[PDB]
Formats: sequence, structure tokens, C-alpha cells
Amino acid sequence: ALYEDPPDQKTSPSGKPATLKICSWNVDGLRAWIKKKGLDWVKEEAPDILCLQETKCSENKLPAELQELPGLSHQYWSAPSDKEGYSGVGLLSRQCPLKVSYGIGDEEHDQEGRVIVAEFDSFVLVTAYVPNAGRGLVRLEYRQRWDEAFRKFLKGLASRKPLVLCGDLNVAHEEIDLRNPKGNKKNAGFTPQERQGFGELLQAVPLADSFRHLYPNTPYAYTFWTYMMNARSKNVGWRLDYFLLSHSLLPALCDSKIRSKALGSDHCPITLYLAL
Ligand SMILES: [Mg+2]
Repeated sequence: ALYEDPPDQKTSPSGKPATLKICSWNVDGLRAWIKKKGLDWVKEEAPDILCLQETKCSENKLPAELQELPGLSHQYWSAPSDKEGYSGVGLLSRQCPLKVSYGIGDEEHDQEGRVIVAEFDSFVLVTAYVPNAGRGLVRLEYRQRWDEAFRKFLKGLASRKPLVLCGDLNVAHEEIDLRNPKGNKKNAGFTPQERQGFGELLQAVPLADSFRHLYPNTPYAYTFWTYMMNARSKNVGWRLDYFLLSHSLLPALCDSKIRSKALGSDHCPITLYLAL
């Protein structure tokens, strides 16, 4: 019932050394996260680009520590206009992007600050916080609508450059991605409608589940554990955080990580190495 994240593999399949280290983490709140010393572990990872989801904090109410991160001086936030402590995503980068835009260009789905998109010389990075279908699946329909707006949106960006999607995509693709498949098929995150919406995304915007791509058979690898009953302690989790990317980027895929032990949230960070 235990999992050990293999060592960082920092070379491409052609022996090309990694040049980019992208780190994605669902902070469950910037302030609750800072307090748990998550901004600590980040300094150690020293990524090139750091995507954060569920910042629970507008861009104007940013903590002083953040702007004062060591290398990530090109920050970009996206929070719900008249809300707080709800959703929110950020994309800090050591290098300044070519262009940055927010949302997926579809009025109904750009109301909750969930997507940030940054274009870089060789590719376009897109961080996201897919909307949870909530308890009682009361937002399942909206989710099914979002899934499509996003899938379609992604395919367009894809037709311009190779694509990379870092983020909490609220869904455990296969039974191996969650500790309790047999009993969550009716709960947000593992419903047919969602699971088979993730698959159809990988299949339509030529996208690969970087982790499962490299580690087709590793189980118990999760990125989320409910604070309820120390689920993390017993490793009863869900792999909801991903790094999906264009098939034309596999040649540059070095490794895709799952920082199982970094604390600071109810999600463990996940890192990605690419040789560009
Ligand atoms: Mg949360």
C-alpha cells in the first residue's frame, strides 16, 4: 500500500539533458500553504516555472513573501473577481513568457479564475484548476460542459505550438489512480462522465499523461489525500494532479515526478523535466 517516487531522471530518451523544470502544486490556499512551510520546499525544488492552483487569493491581496520568491520573478495570477478563499491559479516563471492570457475564452467558464496560459518560445504552458463536480455531483453537468469547452480550447492552442498542461484536473483517470476505485464511482472525481472525459481529452488534443506514460504500471502513486482521518498517513489518495503534453514533446520528456513527502497542502507537488 506504499509508493516510492523513483529518482529524478534528468535526460531525454536521446540522452539530451533536461533544460526545463516545471513544478505544479495545488496549494489549498496561498496563506494556509505559506504557514505550513510550503514556500519552503519550493525554494529547494528551484523550478523554472511554478504553476499553483486553488490559491484562494486575488492577485491584489498577494502575500509579501510570494513576490519575494528567489527565481520566479515573472508572476501571473487569476482569481475570482468578487470572491476570496475560492479557486484561483498562478503561474510564476524564472523566464518572462512571450504572451500570457487567462481563461479558455468562453464566458461561462472564465468566471472563477481557473486557467492561465503562457506562451514560451518552444511551447505553450497551461495551468488549470478543473472545477470539482462537488458533493452530490451537483455540478456534474457544468463539469461535462467545462470538459468540452476546455478540450476544444486546448486543441486550438495545440494547433499553434506543442502543448503542456500542469494542474489539478479533478479526476482519477484509471482505477489505479485512486486507492478506492470500487467505492468512489458515484463521487466527484471518479464518475464515468468525468473519467471518460479525461480520456477523450488525451485522445483528442494529442495529449499524454506524462506520469502514467513513463510509469504504466506503478500503483499507489497519488497527489491528493483528504485531511479527513489522516488519509495521507494511510496513503488513501487520488492522483488528480497531472502534466499532460503533446505527443511531439515526448522526445523531450525526461521525467515526471510526484513529490509524495513535501508538505504544505492536501496535495503533494508534482514536477516535470523536459529537454528543450
Ligand atoms: Mg482544496
